[PDB]
Amino acid sequence: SVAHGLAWSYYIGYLRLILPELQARIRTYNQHYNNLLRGAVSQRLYILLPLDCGVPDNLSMADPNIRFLDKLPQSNSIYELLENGQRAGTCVLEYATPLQTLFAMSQYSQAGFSREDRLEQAKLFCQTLEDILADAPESQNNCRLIAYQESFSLSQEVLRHLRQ
Amino acid sequence: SVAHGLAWSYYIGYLRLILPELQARIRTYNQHYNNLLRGAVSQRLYILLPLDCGVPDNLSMADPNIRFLDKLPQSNSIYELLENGQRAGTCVLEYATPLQTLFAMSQYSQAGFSREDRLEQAKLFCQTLEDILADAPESQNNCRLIAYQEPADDSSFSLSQEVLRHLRQ
Ligand SMILES: CC(C)(C)c1ccc(N2C(=O)c3cc(F)ccc3[C@H](CC(=O)O)[C@H]2c2ccc3c(c2)OCCO3)cc1Cl
Ligand SMILES: CC(C)(C)c1ccc(N2C(=O)c3cc(F)ccc3[C@H](CC(=O)O)[C@H]2c2ccc3c(c2)OCCO3)cc1Cl
Ligand SMILES: [Ca+2]
Ligand SMILES: [Ca+2]
Repeated sequence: SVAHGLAWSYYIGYLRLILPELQARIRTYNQHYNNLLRGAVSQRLYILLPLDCGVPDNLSMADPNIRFLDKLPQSNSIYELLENGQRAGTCVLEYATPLQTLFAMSQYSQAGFSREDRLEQAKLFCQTLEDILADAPESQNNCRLIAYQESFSLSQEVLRHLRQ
Repeated sequence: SVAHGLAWSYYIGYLRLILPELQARIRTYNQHYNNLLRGAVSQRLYILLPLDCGVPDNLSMADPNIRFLDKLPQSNSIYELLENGQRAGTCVLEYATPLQTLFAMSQYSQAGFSREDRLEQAKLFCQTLEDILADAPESQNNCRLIAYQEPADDSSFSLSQEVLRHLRQ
């Protein structure tokens, strides 16, 4: 099961290191860099987990209601989320980039990995990641996993989690 | 088994992309960017796979007989290898950095991952990675995996000697 190792790496080699000082980085942005009125960036890292493992080049080509806003200071990006043609939220948003391995494996004949195998691994990755973060010290209330399957709205998917 | 996913990621996300173009990068370097009165860099990517999963940050401090030379142009580094205090070879050398996950996990109480669990996973990583590269198109004659278990006795192993043995083959 390839997902097991991907989810551990994602956590241990990345989340474990960026999550402890994430809220301070958002706090600096809100207080000193934010030129947006009433639009404060949310306190959590929103992680996009598409079950089809399709990670685009840039986030905005996937949805026109997701617009790049700034780089989070001190590798992370801030986006504005549109609802009804208006800014409905602002957050630090990204893809769980280890999903690229599952998509690349499904695209390599010698891996013997079908689309059905990919979907199962994608789901397994999400569940293993949920279990790791649940027992993780630095991941108490600063991380949000947005798992989804696909006119679909990626912005409406993020906004529901933001409202939570 | 954490190793299965690490080995696939290492290959599909990295090796598959750098190996096809590697020999041309070394050729250009040797012809246009290398110092005249010095050794030509070897044509393969030498990958260090320590079974204890200890990746050293700065490779030049793991062994004093391994000295940084230059960056390969167009993320890869060139090193000189010393034998008896003299330059015995030059190559593009690196660690299989996904091994860092196995070491970090062994250092995290909540992972329930022992040293014995880590050794088994490093073994499976090497085993999987070898099988992948064996059937892989882009791995022509441009990649060598250097797997090594450091023996209890410090006097019976040298990292530079380990690399030079592969370089000579
Ligand atoms: C489709 C392309 C563009 C080829 C791609 C992109 C990224 C990745 N990566 C991963 O999937 C990956 C997987 C992990 F479990 C941990 C970290 C990464 C990282 C995640 C990241 O960089 O955001 C990465 C990866 C995969 C293999 C590597 C590596 C990095 O760095 C050098 C060693 O091998 C893989 C592919 Cl197939
Ligand atoms: C000990 C420290 C320093 C904390 C460490 C260092 C590297 C890594 N990485 C990996 O182990 C890793 C594992 C993979 F399967 C593929 C690619 C990577 C890459 C390999 C590389 O960068 O050379 C990486 C990794 C691991 C998780 C990631 C990521 C990158 O990029 C962003 C997404 O999550 C992990 C740790 Cl624990
Ligand atoms: Ca010893
Ligand atoms: Ca010693």
